Amino acid sequence: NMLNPKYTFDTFVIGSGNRFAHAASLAVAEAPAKAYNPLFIYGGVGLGKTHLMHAIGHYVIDHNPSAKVVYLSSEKFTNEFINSIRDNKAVDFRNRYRNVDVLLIDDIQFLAGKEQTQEEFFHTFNTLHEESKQIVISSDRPPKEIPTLEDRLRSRFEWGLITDITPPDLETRIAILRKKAKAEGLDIPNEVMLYIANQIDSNIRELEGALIRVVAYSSLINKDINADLAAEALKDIIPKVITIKEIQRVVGQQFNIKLEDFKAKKRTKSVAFPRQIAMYLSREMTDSSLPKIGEEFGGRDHTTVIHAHEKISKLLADDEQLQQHVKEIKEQLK
Amino acid sequence: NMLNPKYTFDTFVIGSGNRFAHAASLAVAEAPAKAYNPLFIYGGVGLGKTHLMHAIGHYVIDHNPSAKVVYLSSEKFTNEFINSIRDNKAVDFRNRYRNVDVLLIDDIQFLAGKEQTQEEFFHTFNTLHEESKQIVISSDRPPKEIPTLEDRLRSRFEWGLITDITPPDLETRIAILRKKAKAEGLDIPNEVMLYIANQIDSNIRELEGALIRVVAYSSLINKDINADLAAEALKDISKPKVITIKEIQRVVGQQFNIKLEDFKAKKRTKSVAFPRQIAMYLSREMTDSSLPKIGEEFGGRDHTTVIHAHEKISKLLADDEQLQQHVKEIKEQLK
Amino acid sequence: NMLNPKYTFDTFVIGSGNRFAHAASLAVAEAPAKAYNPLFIYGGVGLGKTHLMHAIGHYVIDHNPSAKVVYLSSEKFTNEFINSIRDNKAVDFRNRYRNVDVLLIDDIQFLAGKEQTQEEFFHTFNTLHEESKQIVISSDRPPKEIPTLEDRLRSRFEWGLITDITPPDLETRIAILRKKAKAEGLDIPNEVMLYIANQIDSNIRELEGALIRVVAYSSLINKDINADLAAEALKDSKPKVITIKEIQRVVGQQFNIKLEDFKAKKRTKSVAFPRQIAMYLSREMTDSSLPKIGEEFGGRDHTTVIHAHEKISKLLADDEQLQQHVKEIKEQLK
DNA sequence: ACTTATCCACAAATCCACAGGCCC
DNA sequence: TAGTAGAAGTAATAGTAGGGCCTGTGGATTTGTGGATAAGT
Ligand SMILES: Nc1ncnc2c1ncn2[C@@H]1O[C@H](COP(=O)(O)OP(=O)(O)OP(=O)(O)O)[C@@H](O)[C@H]1O
Ligand SMILES: Nc1ncnc2c1ncn2[C@@H]1O[C@H](COP(=O)(O)OP(=O)(O)OP(=O)(O)O)[C@@H](O)[C@H]1O
Ligand SMILES: Nc1ncnc2c1ncn2[C@@H]1O[C@H](COP(=O)(O)OP(=O)(O)OP(=O)(O)O)[C@@H](O)[C@H]1O
Ligand SMILES: [Mg+2]
Ligand SMILES: [Mg+2]
Ligand SMILES: [Mg+2]
Repeated sequence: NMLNPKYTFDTFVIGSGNRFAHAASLAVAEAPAKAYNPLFIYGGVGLGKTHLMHAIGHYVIDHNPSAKVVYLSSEKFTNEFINSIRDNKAVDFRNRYRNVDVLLIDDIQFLAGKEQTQEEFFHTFNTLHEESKQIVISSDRPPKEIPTLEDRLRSRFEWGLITDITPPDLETRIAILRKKAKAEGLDIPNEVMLYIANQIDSNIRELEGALIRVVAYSSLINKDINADLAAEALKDIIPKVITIKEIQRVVGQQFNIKLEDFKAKKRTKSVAFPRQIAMYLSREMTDSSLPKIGEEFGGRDHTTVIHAHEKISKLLADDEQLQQHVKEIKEQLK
Repeated sequence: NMLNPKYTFDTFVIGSGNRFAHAASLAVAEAPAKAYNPLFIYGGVGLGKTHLMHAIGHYVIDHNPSAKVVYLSSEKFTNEFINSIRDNKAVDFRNRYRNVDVLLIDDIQFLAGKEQTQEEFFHTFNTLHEESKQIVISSDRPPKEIPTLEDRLRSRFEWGLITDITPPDLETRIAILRKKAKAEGLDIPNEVMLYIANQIDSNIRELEGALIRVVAYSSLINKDINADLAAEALKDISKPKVITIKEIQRVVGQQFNIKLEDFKAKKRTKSVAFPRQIAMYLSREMTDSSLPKIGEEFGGRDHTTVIHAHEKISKLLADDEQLQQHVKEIKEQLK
Repeated sequence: NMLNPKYTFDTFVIGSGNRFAHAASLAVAEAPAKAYNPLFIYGGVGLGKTHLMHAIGHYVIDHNPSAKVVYLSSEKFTNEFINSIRDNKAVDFRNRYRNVDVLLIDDIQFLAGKEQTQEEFFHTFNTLHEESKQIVISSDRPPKEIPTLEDRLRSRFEWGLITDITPPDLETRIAILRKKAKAEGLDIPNEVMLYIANQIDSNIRELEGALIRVVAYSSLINKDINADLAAEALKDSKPKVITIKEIQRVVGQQFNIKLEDFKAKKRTKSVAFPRQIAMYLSREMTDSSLPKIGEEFGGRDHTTVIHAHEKISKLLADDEQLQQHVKEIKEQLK
């Protein structure tokens, strides 16, 4: 059907960032339409939302062959809705999508900006919840911050349980890697898994891609996977914390001035202008507080910091090659 | 069909710079949607990405006549998408591009700056991957550095297997010359191909152009192909070593027996300044960096000092054949 | 149509400096899209490139009346492309220029700098090449020295065969003056033949212009053509085009500075004063654009030329010597 | 003690993306 | 057996990439010019 055999509760590795979502989803799977009817789950990219939805559908269909579970995306929903109302066959669209025992609608944020598709989904939600049919909704952002969503639809989103998924930590990253390797059926040393999980922490997808690249490169070189071969396979794939000290050093380097005279009390232009540019960069790049940066600037007052920042912003608002130099400095810092 | 009969896995030549991509493409063509469902090949220009895409298409079509293999470039995708939007046949566009066993989309970087087409390709990718359909994506730079690409699409690109093509080796350039000569069915002595391969190193396209020009000039003059005729034909036709300041000061320090760190020292002695003055001269002569940067590389020395040293060295070499010879030797060493 | 019938494969003669291009073009005409599919003819002005392109078009259309052969200059291509974008007829533009059997594009050099049209020409090239169509391109310089040409388009240009056109020699001039004499059906003495052959060598357009002048003089004088009449006709009535190269070479002759260093980034006063003088003179007596002057002089900005002209005007508004020298050089170049 | 080579402040020729007005 | 004259109809999408440049101030910026300064002789 429309579900994924690889996406099930057994393949899901439970961790700190997905324990709550997993438990809520498992409750919904065990007691459809009776425990948490409007379930809403949101998170980042490559975190397990569609995996969890397919696991819910798999569990319900496995335990209840007389269950009409339908998984779909928001894009497919709008496509089918508009096609139906263009073909003048809307009655069949309604008949299909109001009689589902479980509705697993995905990436609901796509509905933002489509007023009539939002209205049709609103009526679909009302009809499905009025008859005790399970509703699971997935998003990338909490329902509050989905734009162009009406109060009615948002309030239906918020009626039941709302969960969240957080990026995974090291232990569960290594656990996911071990599970994927064991499912594939190859023995990989634990040092390789630790190496990969350390040097790629973005989501499942780049982690899986790194594992696939390691395996493919090792198979090509017909050598057993080790830490050095994994390093060579991931040489071409592999952010830094910005530091006020590093910013000052860089700016002083470009603008022909030493390091010890940043805290000097000299008011010469040739030193003040690079210092003002460096402090403007620190203000508009780092989250460091104004008292802290002033302390790093030899105890300069917040009023003086304000005046220098405003002067630099206004002066840059009239020219472009200072912006070019700032862009070059930022590229160097990256 | 839309595929090239010239591009095939047979006509492709395995080199050290493309063995990985050839193996990945061959495995994908042997087992579509079952080995590496999203496959992402990136590299330089004229390096053999469309060759591999057409080769995969040919293999899949030949080994499965009933499979729908569709090859297109990014600009064709955008043109057809926008045309469908204007003509209200977007349903036809979706039904055409969401129901293919194998999709082969070329030069995906062109989508940078096309937000609606990026969304449409995102959804097409999602549908094809859900339905266990093979997707092959081509580009010149990895998805990390394609600008204005949504993180969802980037994460999809990074999901499967990403492989790269690197510029060809001398041996494989000679092999490509041999293969092309055999394909067009005339014989060329080995030294001519060796000369062409040594002289031309950018990508396959310039190599093919050089071979075509040599063959055509030989046919025109009605004389047999040799090294002198090849040179005459190619009269007007493995890396550009970009200079760097650390290299130039390393060369001058090895020439005049001064350590690296002392280059940033404040000493004003003659035996220190004169190498530094000629370093200023050669830096301004060769590199495109500003005199602010030339003062950066010596720990913040003034552009005025740099230019004063420059004109001093110019005046010196105006009457110093020994200095001219030394600077020429420095140029030869750095080149 | 758009093809000049004066140029045809019959009236072109195998010269010493153009036999290679003639043979390549003839092979292309005999076997379109099969022999040398991307054809690239680079050479000086008035040497036979347009003649060869028109001959190729004539041959292909004659031996295949159903073939779609289109010839155009790059100016027309750019203008049509821009107007298609402006009027939202870009679909019609693409339909016109991607479904032709043979395309003959003229003067590809000045596309240098005009971006977004060398991407549409890139896509047109790729469409024609993949659909097994024929492309002929004309230029005044080898592709490796066409400025601001993206590496992909450069590789596309160099993928094919490159033909060098050399200025004609004595025998070629003699042959084509015989050709024009047979074309226009008048008889001239061998003395005038040799005269016009050997004492006139800039380009064959100049040769034809001298022919026209001699014919007009003979018709006006109502006397038989002879060496004395030819010499009297060619003693000197033409407004010379004030070119940037002429201006800069006059400036260099007057100031003792070479020409190649004008491309150098060096901007000492002794060479910057002649540079800004040349910029002001070009702005004064050239209809050419300041960005074109900058590109011919190192790819500099138009605002640079504007500032140089403003500074020169300010200087001449105060110093009489500068005005006198400017008047002297203007009279010299006039 | 002075003058000479060297480093730094300062002003001007130059070059950048950027506002605008055609006008197609 | 040879058979008549039939009306009043809805609520509806999501939607693209794009042209140089003729001009033209504003302002950085990257230097040369001049001045300030240590030293060494
Ligand atoms: N905890 C986990 N354990 C195992 N696999 C996981 C886990 N979290 C995510 N994954 C992997 O995520 C992959 C795909 O991610 P998924 O589609 O579930 O997330 P998503 O990007 O949030 O979803 P969506 O498609 O709704 O945008 C699956 O193949 C699955 O193996
Ligand atoms: N081993 C090889 N690798 C690459 N190209 C080869 C090889 N052997 C022959 N060629 C020829 O050299 C040309 C270079 O490949 P290709 O044209 O695909 O470069 P590309 O820049 O990747 O193409 P595109 O720009 O369309 O992506 C091909 O047209 C091909 O016919
Ligand atoms: N080598 C030549 N021999 C004889 N005639 C020539 C030669 N070159 C140019 N001509 C004459 O010039 C005319 C047009 O060709 P020409 O070389 O002027 O094209 P062109 O200058 O390249 O034009 P464009 O710059 O528009 O491409 C022809 O009618 C031809 O008589
Ligand atoms: Mg989702
Ligand atoms: Mg490609
Ligand atoms: Mg021309």
